[PDB]
Parts: sequence; C-alpha cells; structure tokens
Amino acid sequence: MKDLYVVNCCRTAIGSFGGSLKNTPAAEMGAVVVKEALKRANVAPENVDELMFGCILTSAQGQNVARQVSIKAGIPYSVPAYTVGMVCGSGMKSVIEGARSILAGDSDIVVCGGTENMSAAPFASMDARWGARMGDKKLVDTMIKDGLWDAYNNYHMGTTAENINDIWGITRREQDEFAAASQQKTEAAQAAGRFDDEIVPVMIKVKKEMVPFAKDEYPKAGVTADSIAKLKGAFPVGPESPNPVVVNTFEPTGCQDAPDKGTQRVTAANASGINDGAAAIVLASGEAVAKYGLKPMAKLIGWGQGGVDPKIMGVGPVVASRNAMKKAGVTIDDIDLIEANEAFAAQSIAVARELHFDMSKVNVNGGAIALGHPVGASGARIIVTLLHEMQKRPEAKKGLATLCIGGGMGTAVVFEKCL
Repeated sequence: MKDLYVVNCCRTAIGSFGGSLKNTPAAEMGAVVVKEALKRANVAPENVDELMFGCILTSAQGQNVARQVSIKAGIPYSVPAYTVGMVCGSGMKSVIEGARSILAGDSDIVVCGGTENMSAAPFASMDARWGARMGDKKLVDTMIKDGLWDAYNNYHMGTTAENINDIWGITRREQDEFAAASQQKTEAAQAAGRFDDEIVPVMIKVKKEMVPFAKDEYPKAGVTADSIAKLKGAFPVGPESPNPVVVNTFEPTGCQDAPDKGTQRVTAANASGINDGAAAIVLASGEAVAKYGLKPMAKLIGWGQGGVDPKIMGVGPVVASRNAMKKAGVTIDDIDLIEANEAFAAQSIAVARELHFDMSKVNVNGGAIALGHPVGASGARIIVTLLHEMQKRPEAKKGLATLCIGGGMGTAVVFEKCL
C-alpha cells in the first residue's frame, strides 16, 4: 500500500505543426485526456488531490495552464493544480512530482501528464512595452526561443545533436537507418491499430462540422534510409566544430570515430518534429487503489533525474535512467520494453550505446521521429505508449521510459506491470 500505481492513462493523437490540433488550445487538449483518464481509471474527479501538468510554451495562454486543464476536465475548484516547466521533460517530471507528493503523505491520487500546442505558440516583441524608439526590431518566435533554443550557448537543440554526433562519432547513415526503422515500426503499428486503446479522440472543426481526430498525423509512409539519404543538413554544427568542449557528468563508453565528423548530419528526416498533443496519467497510492477498488495498469517502481552539459543535452537520459533503474533495484537486463524518446537519432544512438539498449526492445511501435514531439507532453506521452504496449505483451513485465531535456537534463521512470 505504500507503493505507487499508474491506474490508467491515455493520450491524444499527435498533430502536425499547423495541422489538425492547431486550433485546439493546450488547456483543452489537456482536459480531454484528463477527463478520459479519470474515467478509464474509475476515479471520481472530486477524489483527485492535485493535478500537476507539464506545459512550457505558456505565452499568452492565461494563468496557470495546469489549473485550466483541471477545471475544464471537471475537477472541482477545491483541487489545486500547477504547471511543471522542465522543457521536453515536463510531462514526465509531473509524474515524479506526483510520486513525491504521495510518498510525502500529502496526497493519495494525483493527475499527472502534459500538454503542448506548439502550433499555437505566439510571436513576441520585447521592445513594444517601453518603446522601440528607432530602428528595426525582432519579433521573437517563442516556440523556438522557449522550447528549442539553448539558453547558455545560443544555438538550436539540433546543434547540440551535432555536438553529440562529433563527440560520440555517429555517422549520417546510422542516424538515417535509425529514423527509417522508426517510421517503418509506426507504419506497422498504425496498420495494426496498436495505438487504438491509448488514444482518446479530440473533436476538431473541419469547415462547418465537428469531426473526431484520433489518428497520429505526423508519420510518413514508405520511408527508407536511402530515400532520406539525400536531404541537406538542418542545423549548423557547433562553434567548437569537430571537438566540442564539454564537462562530463558521466564517463562515456560508446564513443567512436566517424568519417563525416564535423559536417551536417542532422536533417528534417532523422530528427523529431514540432507537434501538438497531450497525455494524462492517473497516479495513486496503494491505499487509494484499495479504498476505491481500482485496477491499476502498473506499479511505478523507480524514477530518476540527471544533469549533463547543455551542449550535449541529448544524453541526459543516461544519468536519469541510471538513477531510476538503481532506485528500482534493476539493471538494463531486467527491462522488457523501453520508450526512449527520439528527440534526434543522434542523441538516441548515443544514449542507447551508453545504456546498452537491446534495440529490439526499444520503441517497438516507433518513436517521435515518426509520431511527433509536443515538447511539454511527450514525457507523459511515451509513458502512455509504454504502458499500453506492456499491457499487450504477456511477457513484458518491466518497462523503462526516458527522455532528454533542453538545458542539459533527463528524466526516467521504471514500471512493473500489474496482473
């Protein structure tokens, strides 16, 4: 009963940038998944003690998106809520914060998760308030600025991915095979309806009729490594060119030499996308599961965080997964299924070499290169996808979910399936 359980969880289908969910605000996407997750979990909204929700592109969305999600989902005014800002890890950080609240004795049921409408993030003028005076100024893209730009080195997350390519020695062909496998796996998962259970529909406007949006929009069919071998690079390499200078918070073991070192290898095809979507997780103590007769999907048996140099933020999961697995008392050989978010094939390859992933166990339904990456939500999204596939596989008894975080961190969670 001192244990922690995910009772149920679900996710929207993920929209393309400018696509089907562009007109569905983050708070509304969040409310859909929270109401549905409570429903499937058979938990009354008024028995929720707190809602914690990740969302980072909060510009002009009003006071406290998490509270907006909570109230719009039907949770009473008496239930507090707050917004979790940990860049791409926000949706998973909410789970860690919910778990801590329960273990501290402050709550027994916490709604966890995240939401992000990247399409809807606005442009900002820093000069308009007190005056431009004279001379052209900038309209800042808050999506790039707050979501995809490193605050300490003044370049894009894609340039940190090129840093990882140089330090770890990752060829362009390896990244393209990684991205091609991801699309191929998602195409197979979509043709099998593997996401049907975990997806909740969102009603969107198409002309004058409300229509359900319930299938992931971003995947591309017929993707091979060769077909994407001819794209140009999307990001500049780091100013430190083939030998970035970083401070290591762990000692890498999977570093090799590659012939394309110091050239553009990250492309639109081998990186994740910019996307819209949401995901919700109902977290409960054993006391709550027993008092309300709940039927949880899985026991949360460990969680972890990590910090790394911002220049190479994409290996955050290495520390975070190590901390979580040790709190769970397990090794990578005890893990049956893995969801390691595909921020970039560059960092995903590096993390897998460091953690000695068995690729046959990783992202078995494809990852964010195919499915998309709504930054504030994906940390919860990959948990949703992990737990549903474990539910499908009799033998998949322990799962790991982890993802990298802009600014140089990672989060990770380890689960044991319930039966």
